[PDB]
Amino acid sequence: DDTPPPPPFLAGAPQDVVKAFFELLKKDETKTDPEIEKDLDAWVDTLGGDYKAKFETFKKEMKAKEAELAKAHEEAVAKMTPEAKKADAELSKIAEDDSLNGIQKAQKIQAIYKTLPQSVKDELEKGIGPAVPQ
Repeated sequence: DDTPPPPPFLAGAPQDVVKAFFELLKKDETKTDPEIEKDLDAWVDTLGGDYKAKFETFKKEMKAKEAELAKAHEEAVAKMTPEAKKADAELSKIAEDDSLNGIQKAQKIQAIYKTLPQSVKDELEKGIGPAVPQ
């Protein structure tokens, strides 16, 4: 089938660590490959061992899958709805550079702006829909 890795991301550690890995994994058993490996890597950054090579290769593989998906999805989205272009542009730039944060603000602004007509702006300009029907 198509499922994430069930083994330890940091394969090589003792039973004391294998319990922490499994107890963490049973909570994210229903997540994706990059979503599990992220959480595993976050605590692995405090271990310090050969698992560093698995991190370097993982970050590339994840960034590669995400960037390629985001490129294809963005290409098809360019002929679609305008809000979709904004979301997919954010997803495409972040999928090559996760260290570039703060764009989440402008992505939210655009996503709401495409669904902020003059009707809702005028009804909320006075407050919270002052005596307005369904």
